[PDB]
Amino acid sequence: TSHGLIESQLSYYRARASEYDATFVPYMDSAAPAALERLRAGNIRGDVLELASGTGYWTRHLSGLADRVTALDGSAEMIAEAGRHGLDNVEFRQQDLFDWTPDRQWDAVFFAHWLAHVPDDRFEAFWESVRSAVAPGGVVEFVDVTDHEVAVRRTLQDGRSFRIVKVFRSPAELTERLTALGWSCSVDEVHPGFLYATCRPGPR
Ligand SMILES: Nc1ncnc2c1ncn2[C@@H]1O[C@H](CSCC[C@H](N)C(=O)O)[C@@H](O)[C@H]1O
Repeated sequence: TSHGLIESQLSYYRARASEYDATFVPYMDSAAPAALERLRAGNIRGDVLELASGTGYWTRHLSGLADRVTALDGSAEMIAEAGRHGLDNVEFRQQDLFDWTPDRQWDAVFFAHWLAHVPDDRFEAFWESVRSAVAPGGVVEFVDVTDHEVAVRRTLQDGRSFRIVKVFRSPAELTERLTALGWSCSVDEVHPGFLYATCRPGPR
């Protein structure tokens, strides 16, 4: 995967930030209760890190569960949108997640719809950075879509064209891959098409 692809994908979300919620909210509505049940199940506690926080759809929920949230997104436009929620215990930071190495640790790491934007060749390095971010006894949870070209082309009507990574991975694929990377995982289809995963890092 090229930097061109990574930048294109990020640029798409920079362009979409102001209209993101109008699309995302009704998209997520049916699966939201099942996802929120797992989110509130007791692992999102203490100091929480969110990756690819977007408009703060999940950040709003994390803020209510955590003592403090650090929320990272590559788009300043997204961070600006996320500020609308007025969450007092959240620090937003602009960060390209493909350049990211943490300099502290958190009790829980959460991301929604992020992993499917991570191509196979960047998967291991991403999980190495996540591993470093997890405090002793910490946990990683995530939401994504299952599957039952690495990227899709999306062209806006003005002509802007983007490539966006779309690698939906099954519960079996995710469990197998994360096992291979030294994690223990439970990945469950909480609503048709939608997965919730809980992951614990092994000794290495
Ligand atoms: N290279 C990159 N580094 C950090 N964030 C990136 C990125 N490429 C895309 N993103 C962010 O990934 C998010 C994808 S959409 C998912 C947003 C949110 N988690 C939700 O579920 O609603 C966008 O907010 C986009 O800005």
